[PDB]
Amino acid sequence: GLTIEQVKDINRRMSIGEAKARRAKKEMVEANLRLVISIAKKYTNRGLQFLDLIQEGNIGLMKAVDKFEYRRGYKFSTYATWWIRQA
DNA sequence: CGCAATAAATGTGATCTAGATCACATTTTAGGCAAAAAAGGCTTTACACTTTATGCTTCCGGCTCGTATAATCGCACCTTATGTGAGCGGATAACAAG
Repeated sequence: GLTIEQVKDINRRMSIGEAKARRAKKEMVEANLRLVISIAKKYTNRGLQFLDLIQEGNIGLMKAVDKFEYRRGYKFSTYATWWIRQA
C-alpha cells in the first residue's frame, strides 16, 4: 500500500541505526569472553562436550548485551551471566 | 560172468494207533432285517466379538518458567618416574662456487 520509491526510504535508514548499534556491541561480546569460560566449569562432564558448552554461553552474552540498560542499578557482569547459565 | 565197497534199498510180522465208513438227531453256522446308538448333516435362533466414536474425569506422567543466592577468589598433603627402533620433515652447520 506504499509507493515503490518511498518504501525504500523506510528500510534504508533502518540499516543505519542497526549498524551503529551492532558494531558498538561487538566490543562487549569480545572483551567479555573470559566470563563465559568462568561459569563453564559447572556444566562440564555431563552429556555435552566442552567445545559445544561455550556455544550456549556466547549466544547468551550477545542477548543480555542487547537487553542491557546502563541506566539501571544492576551492573553488566551480573545481569549478563544470568542468560548465559540459562542457555 | 564174478568181484569191490560205500550207499541205498530189503525183509521181517506181532503191536498199537491212524483214518475211514455209514443214517439220523443235535447243535452251529451264515446273512438277513429293524432298533438303538452315533456321525455329520443342514437348518433356525441365543448371544459375544473386538472395535471404535467419544468425552469426561482423576491420576501419573512429562516439560518448562522465573526466583533466590553468592560470586567475578584461596593451602598442604599424598606417592613415581613406559619401551624402542624405524621413517619422516624441518632447522642448522659446513661446504664449494661466484
